[PDB]
Amino acid sequence: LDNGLARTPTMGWLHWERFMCNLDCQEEPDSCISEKLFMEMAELMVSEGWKDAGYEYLCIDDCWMAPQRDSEGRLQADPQRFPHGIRQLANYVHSKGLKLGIYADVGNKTCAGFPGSFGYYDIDAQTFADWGVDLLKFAGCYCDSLENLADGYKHMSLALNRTGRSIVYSCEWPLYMWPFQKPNYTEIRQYCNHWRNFADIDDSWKSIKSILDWTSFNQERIVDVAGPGGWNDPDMLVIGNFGLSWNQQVTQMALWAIMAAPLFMSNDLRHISPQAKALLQDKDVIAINQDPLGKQGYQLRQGDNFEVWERPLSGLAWAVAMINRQEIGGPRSYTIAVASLGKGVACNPACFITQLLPVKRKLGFYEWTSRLRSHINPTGTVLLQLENTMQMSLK
Amino acid sequence: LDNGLARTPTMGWLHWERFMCNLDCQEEPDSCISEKLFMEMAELMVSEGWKDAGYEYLCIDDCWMAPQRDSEGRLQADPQRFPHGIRQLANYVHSKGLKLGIYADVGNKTCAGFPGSFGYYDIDAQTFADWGVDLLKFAGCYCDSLENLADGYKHMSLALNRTGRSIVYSCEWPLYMWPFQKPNYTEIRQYCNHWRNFADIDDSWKSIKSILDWTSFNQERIVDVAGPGGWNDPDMLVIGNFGLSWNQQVTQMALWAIMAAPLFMSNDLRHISPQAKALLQDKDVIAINQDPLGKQGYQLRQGDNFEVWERPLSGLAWAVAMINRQEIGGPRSYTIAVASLGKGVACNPACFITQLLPVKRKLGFYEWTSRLRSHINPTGTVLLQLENTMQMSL
Ligand SMILES: *[C@@H]1O[C@H](CO)[C@@H](O[C@@H]2O[C@H](CO)[C@@H](O[C@@H]3O[C@H](CO)[C@@H](O)[C@H](O[C@H]4O[C@H](CO)[C@@H](O)[C@H](O)[C@@H]4O)[C@@H]3O)[C@H](O)[C@H]2NC(C)=O)[C@H](O)[C@H]1NC(C)=O
Ligand SMILES: *[C@@H]1O[C@H](CO)[C@@H](O[C@@H]2O[C@H](CO)[C@@H](O[C@@H]3O[C@H](CO)[C@@H](O)[C@H](O[C@H]4O[C@H](CO)[C@@H](O)[C@H](O)[C@@H]4O)[C@@H]3O)[C@H](O)[C@H]2NC(C)=O)[C@H](O)[C@H]1NC(C)=O
Ligand SMILES: *[C@@H]1O[C@H](CO)[C@@H](O[C@@H]2O[C@H](CO)[C@@H](O)[C@H](O)[C@H]2NC(C)=O)[C@H](O)[C@H]1NC(C)=O
Ligand SMILES: OC[C@H]1O[C@H](OC[C@H]2O[C@H](O)[C@H](O)[C@@H](O)[C@@H]2O)[C@H](O)[C@@H](O)[C@H]1O
Ligand SMILES: OC[C@H]1O[C@H](OC[C@H]2O[C@H](O)[C@H](O)[C@@H](O)[C@@H]2O)[C@H](O)[C@@H](O)[C@H]1O
Ligand SMILES: *[C@@H]1O[C@H](CO)[C@@H](O)[C@H](O)[C@H]1NC(C)=O
Ligand SMILES: *[C@@H]1O[C@H](CO)[C@@H](O)[C@H](O)[C@H]1NC(C)=O
Ligand SMILES: *[C@@H]1O[C@H](CO)[C@@H](O)[C@H](O)[C@H]1NC(C)=O
Repeated sequence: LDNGLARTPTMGWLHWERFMCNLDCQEEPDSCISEKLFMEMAELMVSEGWKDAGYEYLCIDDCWMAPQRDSEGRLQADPQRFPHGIRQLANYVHSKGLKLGIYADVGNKTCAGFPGSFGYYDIDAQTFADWGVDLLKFAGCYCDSLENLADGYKHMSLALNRTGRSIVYSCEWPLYMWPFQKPNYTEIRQYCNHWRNFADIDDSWKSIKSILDWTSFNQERIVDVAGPGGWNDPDMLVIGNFGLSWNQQVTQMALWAIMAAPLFMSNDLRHISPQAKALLQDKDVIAINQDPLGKQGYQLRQGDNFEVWERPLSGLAWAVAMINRQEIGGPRSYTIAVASLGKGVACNPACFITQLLPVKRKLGFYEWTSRLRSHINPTGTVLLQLENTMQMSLK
Repeated sequence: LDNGLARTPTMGWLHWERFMCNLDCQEEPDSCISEKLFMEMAELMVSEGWKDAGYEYLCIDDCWMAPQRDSEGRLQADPQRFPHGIRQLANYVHSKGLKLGIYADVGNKTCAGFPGSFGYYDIDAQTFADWGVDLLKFAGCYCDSLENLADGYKHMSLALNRTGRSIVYSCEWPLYMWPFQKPNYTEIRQYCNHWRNFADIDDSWKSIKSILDWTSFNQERIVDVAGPGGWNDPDMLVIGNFGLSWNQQVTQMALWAIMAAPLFMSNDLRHISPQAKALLQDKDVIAINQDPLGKQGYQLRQGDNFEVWERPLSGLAWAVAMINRQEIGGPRSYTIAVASLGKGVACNPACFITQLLPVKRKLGFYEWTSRLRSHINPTGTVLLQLENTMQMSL
């Protein structure tokens, strides 16, 4: 979407995976979907270095709305969970140097059953803009046809544009066309800053594998369409929660960087381990994700339960991820000819290789004809950055 | 099996899940299947308190033997990787106060392709006993018929007995019987100290779930057959490796205790986190697994992506495990009437409840009519011990 936004993948925090649709503030006030939850996350995004690392969008997902629209046909924030309203929340978030995301649905209801935006696109867009909303995640539940789906996504895009406010537009458009209708990504990209292609992530390694396998399976269709202003969205980072081993967390962080994915954490910033914090704030890995060239990576090869992915970067550099998909045994040796990497230009005549994950380590100079040996933990990933030696010497 | 062994579930260490069939001592000397690997694990089993916690059997799995039998038809320790032989290794292990486990296969080959024991049951049994072997894991690969399968497991059982040496007998009989017909567990119990029922575990939450779901689905067939001398074997503990979140590791430890499972760790004792060590060595959880009554637990109820399991213990006590199977969101509250637990006798007229996992905490006294509320992490388990107040006052 040509709105000057998402020139690199959007980074922030989104409540959904970790907090879901918890409406019980009586029994669980510290985990219910409430203004207090978001104000606390906003404070910690500043104080715990998240904003500094690049995470700037504090985003509300489903279940913020009151059951009905007001007498002027406007969406309402829930009166008891958001008693001070969205505007005051937006002001609070802005005072921290952060941006606010909100959620709506193209159909008659949100996925959780609250008011949908169909028939109210213009009113809702103007409502969000006036509040100072900076991002909209627009979901595709409760839509009677694919024609109405597409039209609704386009209408809301134009309506947001007409407000004159810069608002990141995140769409679930192509997801709802799966598996029989092939999305027109040229069209989707014209209207959206990012788009969900695949089913919801959850707190499991199985879901991460499924997203990676569906991405690589469809990579010819989707990789080249991504770029500054329009990204493939493989869903939230779930690092720091309950269902992932350390190696699986490393794999998600590495691969979301390779995929030029928007980076929306869904976790509890009040209760997150130092290790998970350090991984999510990894300066070098975020720099790969945020690479200005904005070319999405891809799976180069797979076999013997190993996967090699790579991403072209600015300065003729490359990021390379090697995944051990064998879920038994110990750290497993993997050897690759560097000549196979980066279309055969990355290490011609030579490259300098730095390992970034699971630990940072300068590996040295590798000539065009040489081989690279790594040991990779089961379900883990080794992430490397390759610099072509001619680029290095030249200023 | 009535050999006086495995009166409580066997505890030890087994190489397979972590080290597999690594034969490359040239490129990977620290992880190849070699005498040095087992000697190092033996030292650490003592020095790091594993033996003291109850882990006493140091077990060799597949890929210890040479490609061929010797001219006397004996299995041979691989000459490059076990140059000093198994006898010397057994002597070394015994000197540490530990017991040695070894591996063979009922069919023509082991699963990795090494010589199988078919046609050699007596020779192999005598070979093992002479060496000082204390446990045999007997796998079911490359067996052409169900008759040869059953007869082979029976033959080896009797052959080990005939040596006069006490040897724990671990069988894959029901597992290899399953793809064809329901096993006869009465017969299996007669011949085996423990038996593998289900597919191999690996370093994944997926495999743990599959084992639990298979066990709970088939619990009517298998729970009551287990007891002192003969246990259901849901495979190795994989805590301390690569593929499990902390919550998933807690779940495995808790449920292997509920299930009265043999506890064979498969991990690298040279490189194990303090957290994983403390869980695997948890004295209260091990005491549940090792409960002298030896009655296997079971799934009590299931629904709303929660599972409740319980195990009767000696002295009118109960272990209760609550699993959160919802793999999204946060810690989820689960409430149960205590009158539903322990067939309604656990907390009549009251019980004292202590949480053991994920952290140890006394919860208090609960009347028969009361409800217990717990918050459980996604893929995690809360493990409780219930003590009846009648028993406490006595
Ligand atoms: C509503 O829709 C309209 C029409 O699509 C949209 O107008 C577009 O806005 C973008 C972004 O502001 C314009 O793109 C800019 O064009 C100018 C002149 O060519 C450039 O100088 C800009 O360069 C930026 O990006 C560079 C890197 O690529 C940076 O180095 C530099 O610093 C600049 O930031 C940029 O390319 C685009 O021209 C218009 N399109 C048209 C046809 O008018 C408008 O923004 C939308 N409004 C809202 C509120 O959404
Ligand atoms: C080869 O197979 C034979 C026959 O299957 C097997 O002989 C059996 O050994 C067991 C265990 O030693 C015997 O059971 C014991 O019998 C004695 C005497 O009657 C009892 O004292 C024991 O009672 C309990 O008390 C012990 C407390 O110290 C406990 O340790 C024990 O587990 C009991 O709870 C016990 O019942 C059994 O009598 C024989 N069976 C026959 C038919 O002789 C033999 O052990 C096998 N040999 C090898 C080397 O494996
Ligand atoms: C996918 O959508 C794009 C954009 O709507 C289509 O490309 C346009 O095609 C129309 C004619 O139908 C032309 O007027 C425009 O010039 C095209 N725009 C661009 C930017 O290419 C494209 O035809 C669609 N692809 C398919 C196969 O349906
Ligand atoms: O309600 C917010 C939710 O909306 C979308 O997901 C809808 C449903 O998708 C799957 O069926 C999933 O199993 C359910 O949990 C969920 O209700 C959206 O894709 C999500 O990201 C989220 O915003
Ligand atoms: O070779 C030792 C091994 O033997 C048995 O497992 C054989 C194979 O079973 C499955 O196909 C599995 O996927 C493989 O990893 C495995 O090699 C036995 O059940 C194992 O415990 C182990 O002893
Ligand atoms: C919403 O419901 C109305 C009335 O049933 C229907 O006409 C309309 O097409 C629906 N909108 C969508 C996008 O499903
Ligand atoms: C082993 O192979 C021989 C020769 O093919 C065969 O007679 C025998 O039945 C096999 N044994 C088993 C148990 O598979
Ligand atoms: C199991 O085998 C035993 C022989 O040890 C036999 O007595 C028994 O009838 C079998 N069980 C059933 C119910 O088929």
